[PDB]
Amino acid sequence: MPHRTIHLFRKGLRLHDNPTLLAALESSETIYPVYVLDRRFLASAMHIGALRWHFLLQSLEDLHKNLSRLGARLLVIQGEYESVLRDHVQKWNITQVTLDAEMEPFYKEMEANIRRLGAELGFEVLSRVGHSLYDTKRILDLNGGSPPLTYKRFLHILSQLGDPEVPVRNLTAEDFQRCMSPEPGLAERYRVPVPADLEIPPQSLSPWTGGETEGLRRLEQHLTDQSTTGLSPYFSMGCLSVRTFFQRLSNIYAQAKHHSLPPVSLQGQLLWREFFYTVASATQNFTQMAGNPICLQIHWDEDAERLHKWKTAQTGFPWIDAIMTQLRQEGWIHHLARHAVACFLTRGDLWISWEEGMKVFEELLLDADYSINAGNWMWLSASAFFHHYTRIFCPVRFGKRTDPEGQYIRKYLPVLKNFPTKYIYEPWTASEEEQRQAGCIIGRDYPFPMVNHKEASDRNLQLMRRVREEQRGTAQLTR
Ligand SMILES: Cc1cc2nc3c(=O)[nH]c(=O)nc-3n(C[C@H](O)[C@H](O)[C@H](O)COP(=O)(O)OP(=O)(O)OC[C@H]3O[C@@H](n4cnc5c(N)ncnc54)[C@H](O)[C@@H]3O)c2cc1C
Ligand SMILES: [Mg+2]
Repeated sequence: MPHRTIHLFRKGLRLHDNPTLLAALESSETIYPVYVLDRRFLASAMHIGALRWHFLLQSLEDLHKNLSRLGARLLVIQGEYESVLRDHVQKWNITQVTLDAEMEPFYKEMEANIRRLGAELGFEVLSRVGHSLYDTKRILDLNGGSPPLTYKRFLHILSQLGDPEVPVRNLTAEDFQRCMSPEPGLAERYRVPVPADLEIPPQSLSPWTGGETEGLRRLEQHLTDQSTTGLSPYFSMGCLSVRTFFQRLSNIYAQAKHHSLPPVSLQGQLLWREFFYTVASATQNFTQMAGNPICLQIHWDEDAERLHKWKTAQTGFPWIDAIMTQLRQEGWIHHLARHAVACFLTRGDLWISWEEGMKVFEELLLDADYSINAGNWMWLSASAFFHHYTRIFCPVRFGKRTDPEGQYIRKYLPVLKNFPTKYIYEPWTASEEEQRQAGCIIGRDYPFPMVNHKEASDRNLQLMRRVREEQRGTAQLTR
């Protein structure tokens, strides 16, 4: 097998079900498994908070450990991807560059640029899809060329397509004997960087640890303990294959003689992911409002202070602030916690663009996912997909049903930990003497509520009603 190959990890930070890396190994005599840490590209294309960096560095360290166990290595190269490639195609006499075929426009532009560079430097470019359950083009083809815009129509198309794609085989030590992974000269240049190298606090205090190893452990541990799986960061980073997880769930359904539906329900979660991936792959301007053909055009308020309070857990609604605090401190929050804060920010209370919430979630979520994040933010703002706009989450009462003593609030907002339960969700209703007894003066130690919920939601309902009465055709696209 003739090629000398660089495999570029972008997502797909895993050795199981990695079709591109497998294709690289099967076509090559020499391989350099590379992660390019390109601060300029990342600065131009995304927003990445400290917890996300920690999770990435952990996933890269794990990939390096796992590659090393097979007699290979991970090479982390810090630089601009085009200049890195020009240098190392020369250094290593590269004839093929492989990379996962991601659907995100910034990854597609990178891929386009690498293919142009290949035509110039003399390397072929090979990419395989490892991020989706289905061949997205086949879904579009069955739907007439456009993406299904409802989950119902999506499931109808999938029922014509059949089963998802199956995972490819695991990589073996024998793969790296047939296709050698040479130790480059100056191999210290290619170490996974430590947090200090990224100007980031050295201690990761998120209960999540990145990497394929932990993703697989969690995956197997969830199937043993059985609250959701908590696997989203691993799917978003590609430490875990959705095709592998889907098939694992099919295996359980098979061993239960088709009598266990909880694995089927969980497969449905992956199908929601596929739904948004499919819409996102074929919709112009998917991650913004303007120019987005499925998105209601809503004159959201430009109020950076309102956004600032929401982002920094200073809304004065403890349920909202506790959730935003968990997001900031841990990088993951439950699906319905995301509903609560996203509705509050957008159609419910603050009337701030879903684009701004999306960007905050992008910075803070370990599982930040281009397609999922935008699709769900359009959903939670009733900009597309969701149409029950008279239903607004109550930032006080929703948590009361869930957690009447406010243990979650007391955990994430310790300033409120001594508030009697009758005030824990609305501490501004306590008398000043009760505030003094709790050791927490509202407006000083914890803010007053930034809006009157009833007034704000009343006003926003009227605005949303006008939008939907005027933009009927756009609303109907996703109904
Ligand atoms: C405003 C908002 C923003 C969101 N942003 C993201 C994001 O950036 N990344 C992300 O992975 N999820 C996002 N979600 C979806 C959802 O909240 C998370 O996928 C889920 O909380 C992850 O927890 P889990 O892995 O335990 O999920 P499980 O219930 O165990 O689901 C298994 C997997 O299915 C997928 N999935 C589950 N729910 C959804 C959904 N509603 N839409 C699409 N895929 C889904 C995820 O890959 C998840 O890991 C967002 C939801 C909202 C409302
Ligand atoms: Mg679930």
